[PDB]
Amino acid sequence: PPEFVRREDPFHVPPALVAVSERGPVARATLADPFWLVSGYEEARAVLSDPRFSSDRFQYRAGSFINMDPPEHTRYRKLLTGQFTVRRIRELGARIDEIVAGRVDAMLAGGTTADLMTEFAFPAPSLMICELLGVRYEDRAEFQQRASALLQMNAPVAEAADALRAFMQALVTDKRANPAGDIISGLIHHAGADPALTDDELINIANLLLIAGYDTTASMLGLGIFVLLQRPAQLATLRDDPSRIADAVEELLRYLSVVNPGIFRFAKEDLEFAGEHIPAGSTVVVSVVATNRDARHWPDPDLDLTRPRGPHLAFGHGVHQCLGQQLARMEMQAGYAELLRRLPNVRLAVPPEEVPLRNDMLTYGVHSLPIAWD
Ligand SMILES: CO[C@H]1/C=C/O[C@@]2(C)Oc3c(C)c(O)c4c(O)c(cc(OC(=O)CO)c4c3C2=O)NC(=O)/C(C)=C/C=C/[C@H](C)[C@H](O)[C@@H](C)[C@@H](O)[C@@H](C)[C@H](OC(C)=O)[C@@H]1C
Ligand code: HEM
Repeated sequence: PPEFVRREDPFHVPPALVAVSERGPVARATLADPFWLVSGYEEARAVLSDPRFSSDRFQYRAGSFINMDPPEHTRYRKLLTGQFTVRRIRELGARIDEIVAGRVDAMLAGGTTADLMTEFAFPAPSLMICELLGVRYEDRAEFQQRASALLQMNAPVAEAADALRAFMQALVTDKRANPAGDIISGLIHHAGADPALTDDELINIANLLLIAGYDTTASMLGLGIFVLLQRPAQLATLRDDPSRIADAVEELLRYLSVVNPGIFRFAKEDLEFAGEHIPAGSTVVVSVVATNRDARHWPDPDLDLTRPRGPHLAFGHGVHQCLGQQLARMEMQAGYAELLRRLPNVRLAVPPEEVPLRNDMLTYGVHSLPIAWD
């Protein structure tokens, strides 16, 4: 229902979500059939930690643990979390530091303008996923090609883009043959899997890591700059007080809420949660944007990079919180800092209302971002 998915601009919650949120923190709406929308922050964490609710749309390839419930979800997640070791995070963070520098090095070498999405926001997230999956330098062109084949937009799998699946097929075979330090190697060689992951499981996880971390991280990075460019006092705070970068990124996650139209749950059971009667199989969707703006939790919900960090729902809650949230944070922290610091007097190169937003996409963001500097 488009009125729930559409965002006119990023500084307001959609009027229809605001209408529903007025009825209740959890409130029925009509699809097509009634589903519920959660706009309350405590209510959201409550549905997300609640086990009467499923991530399986159909029940009430494989290895795709984001639509799985524990026990089965928990087996893969724990394999995935275990390979997210300190040694990985440290190396990936240094890679990430290198990545954001090369893209800015390339923007500055190019002239005084760029489209931010082309030259920084899609490329930085993309290259980090390369490092994560152990994609070699000579294969990144091929890799960057096959995965900007999302138009417009979102898809599992690729129905049966095998081209991407085919690339991942070769990579895994490669990894079994020659084990490096990447996430695919560890799962195969060092995650202690019993039973051992199959090629299909391994392919399906690799795509999910790209899919899950790529649009979201790129939409965050582009939209965050776009918002800073319209809110010059905020931009200065981040650019001028560089030690406050950890708090700023946490604010953009909460204010921008790129996950649109929200996190999805289904009721395994007939249930009553917060006074509502919910038949089995009914969609429950947590609106990330509305909830991160709950006035009961945040008296002032407007954007403040001055604000000290607290929890928000941009990365989900409970058993499925982004596996990638620490990598996304390092890239968002590294990437916003490098642009504001290295691009003098950065500004939009076209008027703000001319900028193209993604309202025909699941993940909220910007299509193009023309910018200038000096
Ligand atoms: C967006 O609608 C999804 C959301 C389902 O619920 C969960 C919590 O699980 C889930 C799963 C298992 C996915 O496999 C998934 C995928 O691939 C994408 C995006 C998801 O949403 C997010 O998590 C945001 O971070 C998501 C899942 C999810 O949230 N990637 C895609 O490329 C994509 C296009 C998903 C949705 C597609 C269509 C909108 C869908 O066909 C429509 C029928 C929707 O109305 C939903 C019913 C949708 O269908 C499914 C099973 O994909 C589903 C509920
Ligand atoms: C700002 C950046 C990001 C945002 C806003 C974001 C948001 C989310 C959210 C809300 C979920 C929960 C969805 C659900 O509960 O159904 C999620 C799950 C996930 N994210 Fe992200 N994410 C980001 C970056 C990344 C990155 C960089 C990765 C890198 C691999 C990634 C991988 C995943 C995975 C694997 C899951 C599934 C976790 C599970 O089901 O166990 N994400 N993300």
